[PDB]
Amino acid sequence: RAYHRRVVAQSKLARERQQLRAAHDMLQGAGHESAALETLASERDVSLGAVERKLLAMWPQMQQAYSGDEYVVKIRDKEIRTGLISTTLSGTKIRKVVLPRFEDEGEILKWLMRENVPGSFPYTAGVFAFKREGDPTRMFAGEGDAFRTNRRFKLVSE
Amino acid sequence: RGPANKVRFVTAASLFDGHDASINIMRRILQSQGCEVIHLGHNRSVQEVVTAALQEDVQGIAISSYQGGHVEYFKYMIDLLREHGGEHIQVFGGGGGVIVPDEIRELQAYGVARIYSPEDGQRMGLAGMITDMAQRCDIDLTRYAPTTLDTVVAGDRRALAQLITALENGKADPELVSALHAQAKAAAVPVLGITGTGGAGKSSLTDELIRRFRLDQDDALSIAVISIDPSRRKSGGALLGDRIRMNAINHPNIFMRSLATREAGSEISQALPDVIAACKAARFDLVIVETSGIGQGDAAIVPHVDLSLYVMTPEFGAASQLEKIDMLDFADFVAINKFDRKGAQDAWRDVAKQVQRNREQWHSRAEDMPVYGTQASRFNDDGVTMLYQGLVGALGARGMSLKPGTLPNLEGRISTGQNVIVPPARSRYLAELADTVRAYHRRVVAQSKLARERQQLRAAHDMLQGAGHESAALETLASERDVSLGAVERKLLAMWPQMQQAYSGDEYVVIRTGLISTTLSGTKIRKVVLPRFEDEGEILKWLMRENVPGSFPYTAGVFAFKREGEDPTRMFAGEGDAFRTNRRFKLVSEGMEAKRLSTAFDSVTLYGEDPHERPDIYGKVGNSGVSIATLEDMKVLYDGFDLTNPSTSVSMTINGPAPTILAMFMNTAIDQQIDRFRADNGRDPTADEEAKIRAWVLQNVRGTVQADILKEDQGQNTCIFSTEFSLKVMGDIQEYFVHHQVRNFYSVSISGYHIAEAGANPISQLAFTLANGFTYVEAYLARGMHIDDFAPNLSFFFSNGMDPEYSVLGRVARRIWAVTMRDKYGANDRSQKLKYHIQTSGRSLHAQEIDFNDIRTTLQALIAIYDNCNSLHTNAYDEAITTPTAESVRRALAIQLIINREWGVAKCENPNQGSFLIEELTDLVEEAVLQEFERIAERGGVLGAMETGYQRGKIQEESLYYEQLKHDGTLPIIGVNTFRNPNGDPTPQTLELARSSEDEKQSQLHRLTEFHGAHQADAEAMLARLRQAVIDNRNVFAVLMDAVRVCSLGQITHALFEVGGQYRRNM
Amino acid sequence: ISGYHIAEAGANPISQLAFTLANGFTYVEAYLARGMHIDDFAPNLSFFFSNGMDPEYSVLGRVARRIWAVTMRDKYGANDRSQKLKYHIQTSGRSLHAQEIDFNDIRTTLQALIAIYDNCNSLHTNAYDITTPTAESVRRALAIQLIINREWGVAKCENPNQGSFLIEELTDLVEEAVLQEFERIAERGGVLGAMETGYQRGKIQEESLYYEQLKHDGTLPIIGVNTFRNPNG
Ligand code: B12
Ligand SMILES: Nc1nc2c(ncn2[C@@H]2O[C@H](COP(=O)(O)OP(=O)(O)O)[C@@H](O)[C@H]2O)c(=O)[nH]1
Ligand SMILES: C[C@H]1O[C@@H](n2cnc3c(N)ncnc32)[C@H](O)[C@@H]1O
Ligand SMILES: [Mg+2]
Ligand SMILES: [Mg+2]
Repeated sequence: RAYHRRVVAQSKLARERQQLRAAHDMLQGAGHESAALETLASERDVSLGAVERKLLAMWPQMQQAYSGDEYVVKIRDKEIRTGLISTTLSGTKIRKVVLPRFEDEGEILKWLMRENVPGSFPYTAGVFAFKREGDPTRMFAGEGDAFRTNRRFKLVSE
Repeated sequence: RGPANKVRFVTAASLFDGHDASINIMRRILQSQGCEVIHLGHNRSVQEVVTAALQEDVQGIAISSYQGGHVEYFKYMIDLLREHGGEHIQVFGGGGGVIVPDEIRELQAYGVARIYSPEDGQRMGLAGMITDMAQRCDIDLTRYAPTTLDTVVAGDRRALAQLITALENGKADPELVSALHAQAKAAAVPVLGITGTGGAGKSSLTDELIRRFRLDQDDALSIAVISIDPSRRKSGGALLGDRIRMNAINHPNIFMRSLATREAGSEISQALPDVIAACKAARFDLVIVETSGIGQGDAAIVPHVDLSLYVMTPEFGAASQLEKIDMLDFADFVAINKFDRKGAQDAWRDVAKQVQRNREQWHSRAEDMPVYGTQASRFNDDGVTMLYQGLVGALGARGMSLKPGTLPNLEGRISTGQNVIVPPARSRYLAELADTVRAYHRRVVAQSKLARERQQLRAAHDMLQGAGHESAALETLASERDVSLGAVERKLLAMWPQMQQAYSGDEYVVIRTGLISTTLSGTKIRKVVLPRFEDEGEILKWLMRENVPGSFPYTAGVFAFKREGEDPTRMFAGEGDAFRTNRRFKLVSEGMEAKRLSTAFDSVTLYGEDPHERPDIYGKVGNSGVSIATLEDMKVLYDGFDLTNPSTSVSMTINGPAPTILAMFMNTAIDQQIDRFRADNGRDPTADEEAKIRAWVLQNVRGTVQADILKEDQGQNTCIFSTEFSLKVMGDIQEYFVHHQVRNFYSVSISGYHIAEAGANPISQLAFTLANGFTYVEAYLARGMHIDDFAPNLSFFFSNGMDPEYSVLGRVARRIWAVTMRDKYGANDRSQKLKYHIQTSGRSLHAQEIDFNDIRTTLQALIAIYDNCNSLHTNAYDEAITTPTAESVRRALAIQLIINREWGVAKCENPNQGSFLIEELTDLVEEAVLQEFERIAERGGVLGAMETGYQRGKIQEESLYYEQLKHDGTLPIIGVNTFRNPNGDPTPQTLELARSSEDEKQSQLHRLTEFHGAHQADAEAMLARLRQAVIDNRNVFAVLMDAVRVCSLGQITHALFEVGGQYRRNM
Repeated sequence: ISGYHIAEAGANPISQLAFTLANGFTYVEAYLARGMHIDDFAPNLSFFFSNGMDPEYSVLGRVARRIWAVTMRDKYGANDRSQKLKYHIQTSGRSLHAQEIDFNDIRTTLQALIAIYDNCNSLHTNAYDITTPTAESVRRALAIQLIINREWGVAKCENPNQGSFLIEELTDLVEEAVLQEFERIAERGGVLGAMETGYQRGKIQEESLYYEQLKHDGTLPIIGVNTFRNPNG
């Protein structure tokens, strides 16, 4: 419950911060220069947590990742590429992971904190980035004495 | 490197069968492997196919039979072949799961070469079957050819057909050839040549001209037709597609042979003078020759014929082009066909003046030149008759005895067909619709940006005042955007908080509706879940693109909440006679307060024919649907069902004879209330009382009739009359509906299910269907009906498959309709609401591992209900093999019951909304559809595309692409191309089948002859009135409302044939 | 940590999820009190749930994943590998009925679907059968997964649940419902303290009776059982 209370609060901050800097750019576009707005904005940069501030910061970089036809991520000294696209008989590109199209940074942060993409805290949509290809369907066997159960094991797992 | 000999095939679909999807992909492989294929299209009787194969002298016959009655059909064919010198011709067949293993062994034992099961297709592959089929027919037919002319001259038409195969292959003896030409010279018979540009209408005009010859001379003329089509030297074989257009050649005095050019360039067979001479010697009264699509500077037909006819369309570009056309210099007659096209009038004046110049007849009038404006697509066109009158006079002088005609010896050169379905002014209507939608979305973006900025400003304004430093400069920019926002958009955001309070409580006050369903855990599941956005930009964007169910643009559904008792379930039904089906109705609608019936008719009724004793027909009676032939049958069908009851709706799936069937239904509904009155008062109603009853029934009667003819040409192939005539009568029905305020019945179910099952992917299905629907709209607008008068009578029908796009198919169709109907056509709320029926994909189910089909049918049923459909049909597990059994229909009916009652997520009515995947897919599909609108629009609209066969072309392409993959493996199908059974048997034991009883067939025959005897006096009189209704161009349906009381289905259909014409197949 | 038997015994999805997470957290507290480090036993803990027809089952997995991840991070300060709750889902066998055994494949399909949608780690599918697990019966069960994973279109997307207004609202509701049940167990002396009183056993028994009641009552429709029965038997 404490975690959720924070999501609400940090979202309100992230929202207000955007709304201020948005109005600041719109005032300068008309001629009026009021830096009083910027003072309230910078005031909320500190109010936002360290973790939350970096979440919104990596959001545009996050979008570019899940946009292409592949997903490049370098582990160790090499790399691990994963396909993002499966194409239908109609020729439609079905992305493996579909990202939101919010403009409100309040909604972005709220979504990133409550339901991030699969493979990211709090792992609501899954603990792994992408599903395994291929299967851990175990081979179950157990009847009679140890001899009979063994043979079944050896037979099935041949 | 094709076959050893010249291998020829005749391909077709069985009598009253529309299933061409199978046979079409076979004639494609046949053609590619190097076989000449004489394709006859769908709906062909044994008498037709055999006559064709015998005149073409082919080695093989390929038939698809999916309607059942295939055992009787093929037996008849085998018998008829042996009787008339075609025993050496091999017959191949296929019907998927319909033809069970036992029937295959029986038919193959009878004489059939090979019938392929779905399991055969899996083992052998698509190419494997055709390779096997071709290698069998790889035989030299020249051995059966006559060595002397004795047989041919005597009148033997089979010997003639074989002598041609000898002459064409150059295996005829030189002394025989010269002897043939010698007698051909003394024969002195006229040879009419018909040439012209590709697709101008050479075949269609030829057929019509022949019909004129038959009507004028009482079929006293023996006509020989030699049609030539270009052969692609790459493959080896060709697609001889001229015979498919010929409807008037079915008669003993008519003979037709299809020749391939067998050269990449020349538009004539290298043996054409030999073939012509062969026909001359066979004592034919006239020989007609059609060339292939020739260039402008081609005229190779001239030296081989006695008279030449150049066929063209009004589209030839500049008038200066006519000086380049070599054929205008030699042609004795010029036919400007397709005179219904734009610019036909001016086209005639250019060609007339050009022919006048070429002949140097300055002392003659340009209007007197032998240039004719014809419209072969139009039944009994006066233009074509004018051309015929000219040809007769010319053939008369050239030594051809003929009786004084019985036709209207009219005057003029130009057709007077002034009918138009869609005015050329509105030609790009589909393109305009695409713009309308895209324009709407552009506004959503703009208004959202404004609504967002407006909020951001006033938000910052309140935050500045909270700190002290105030700047009213912000408010000036805010108020600036209050005006920028539209009136409609401003009120949308204004009502948002009030909207939230409505869907928040336990009830919805308007009338009260419950919002909450509580789970076993005690969780409140709201019927409609609203978004929790803070950004007013997102709120407006959502309110404009996907409002709650029951609000524009009705993306999430046209109604606020789903029906309380009346579930969307509506099960397709029909088997045996009207009595048996009436039991199946009671079975499906058992335990349901709301009676939602769905009727399927047998192939004989679907083609407007009465049941008859001939094995062609008899075997199909009562199979694959209920056999309905008279009004008395229709009455029995719905006995016990109050049709005028508010909670009872009947959906009858019928296309070609739809107006006739509809009249039967209406009469049934009316007669029910007359009977109900007669019981509640113990007396017949007075003439005034009956008038009130009859009028009331028409207003309140609730149901649906499919009748979509635009999809018949494209998809289902149930169009029997001419395409234009069907659309004419379809409008008559809607006009009748408006006059009598029939506001509860859907005059047409604009469908795509059939287009989809033919092979079309979800995008194609949705696009084509919406396009067809919009075509009807444009058609009725040009016809002078208020948009709010017929738009609420339009029902839709779609198919749900496994493809991702099917998940959002319905919601896309709802938005495209709502937006266009509002912005473009300016219709009211009731019109903007697209209501549709969804049926699970039948082609997605298989004959192998039939238990798996329930899994697929479940998933398809789920996304249908999620996406808030209005009506749902569920397919049985034995879908591939038979019509649903009693046990089979319950498993199908349970799928809906389980999802609707047991399934948890389903307790919410908008579960799709919000989903990132759904919203993205919705946007993608929508735009994909719009782009397809534009493709059709640049082909002249839906009608213009159908003229080219664009839809049929694309559907068949997609069907092949799918099928190539299903056998391939690239597209996994569990239990079919992967995860096969270790046993290897698809339904190993004997499954129960839904066929019709012998007694049931004899019942229908006896009921019919009894009905006929009852109205024997008024029968001929009524039919005469019906034809006069078409001639005098009155309302056809209005007469049908009386006709179905004294006439049978077949009687009416054949009567209309004499005055409405027959459908011309389109490959 | 399993909860298959708890649900199969009659517990509704909220009770099942709550009790199971509670049991899991009990093991954590138990291991910690032996002076052990959290990152040494947490990543290995596996979970085992049941999927039925109830609405809550649709978001059962995602709720279990968040409650674990948040608590393991904030409360116990464990690492990334520990915050990841992996679980196996097996379709509800209780919902499978003797009458009209062909209908069970329909229910098992729907249950298998929401399991895969909600990105489970392991799935077992129940047969349509009563009798012994025939090799034919196990193929129909095994085909359900194959069809959804290979043929089904929506399944080509790995997060189709995300964004859905219904899913997000249900996720929030279930989560809080579980938290409240934590508090009920906590004021009974924890999981062990409750077991001493037979609280869990008591509540499972009550819910089982309530279900079995509405079923007989005709209030909870079961196709082929209390409604749409076999016309012959
Ligand atoms: C697609 C389809 C349609 C489409 C047709 C589209 C078209 N333009 O062809 C539509 C939706 C229009 C349709 C309508 C109807 N249909 Co339908 N349709 C089907 C369906 C789903 C598949 C048939 C198909 O096209 N298969 C694709 C082919 C390529 O594959 P296959 O059949 O497995 O064939 C393989 C081999 O056998 C081989 N083979 C097959 N034919 C041939 C031919 C040759 C020459 C060769 C060499 C090989 C060969 O090739 C394939 C290799 O893999 C079937 C059910 C099913 N799944 O079998 C019902 C089905 C055939 N239809 C049926 C019915 C009843 C109808 C209707 C009459 C319903 C009604 N009362 O209105 C209508 C009217 C049809 C008409 N107008 O005449 C019933 C038949 C009942 C019976 N005979 O006992 C079926 C079985 C469905 C059912 N269970 O009720 N239909
Ligand atoms: N609009 C229009 N179409 C026609 C007319 N006559 C024939 N057609 C169509 O044109 C197409 C080709 O006809 P076809 O006879 O095969 O021409 P051919 O290939 O040159 O012999 C078909 O779709 C016909 O229905 C006509 O008078 N008007
Ligand atoms: C064309 C589609 O129509 C359906 N269909 C055809 N005939 C019947 C019938 N008598 N009963 C039920 N469904 C039928 C099948 O689902 C098929 O795939
Ligand atoms: Mg032609
Ligand atoms: Mg031609």
